[PDB]
Amino acid sequence: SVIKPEMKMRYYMDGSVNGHEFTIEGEGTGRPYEGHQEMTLRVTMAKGGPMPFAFDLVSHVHRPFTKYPEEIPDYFKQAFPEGLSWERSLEFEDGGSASVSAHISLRGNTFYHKSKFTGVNFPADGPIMQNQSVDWEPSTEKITASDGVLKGDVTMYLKLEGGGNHKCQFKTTYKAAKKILKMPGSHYISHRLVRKTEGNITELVEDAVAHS
Repeated sequence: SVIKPEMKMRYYMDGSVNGHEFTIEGEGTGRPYEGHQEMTLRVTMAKGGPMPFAFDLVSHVHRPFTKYPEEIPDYFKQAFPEGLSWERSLEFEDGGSASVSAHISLRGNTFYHKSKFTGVNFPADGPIMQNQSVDWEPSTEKITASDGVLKGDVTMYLKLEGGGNHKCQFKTTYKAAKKILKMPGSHYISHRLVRKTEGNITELVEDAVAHS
């Protein structure tokens, strides 16, 4: 098996939100069978200076890192060595929205994760553009299968500075590069994604566990 108990990650993203272009590059380490990742990510604005949005907007942008019980087929680890891609729509409760897609490849014990992100129609005084969210709440995503691909649906909430919630619906399609021999049936993935940010540098930790 090509998925080892310790693995490494390299990340690159081309993105833009409300017209502001940026890149993100970073790296981490993780334990795929424990469903744990931790990484450091660095944002660079094309015009320079501090990023003019909350990092939660892109933090959710690596399913091999999910603890799967033996009794649920693990599509994401089965997708390797050949590769795994995914696509996601975000719809925020204030009319902001975004589309992102990523391709994940593997060389040696290192995953290379390459993404393109476009975010539009965020209110200038809303919590994403004003950097007022601080994390996502933990969530449970429902995973369903059809025709060799998976779909995930999860109602997410930003935690706001000083206490509110702000809703975002995620709809994701997950696509193995090569046809998967053992497809799972419908199930859930429990996530806890937590960030600690200093300006344009963010440390992120995710813990994810599948269950039926």
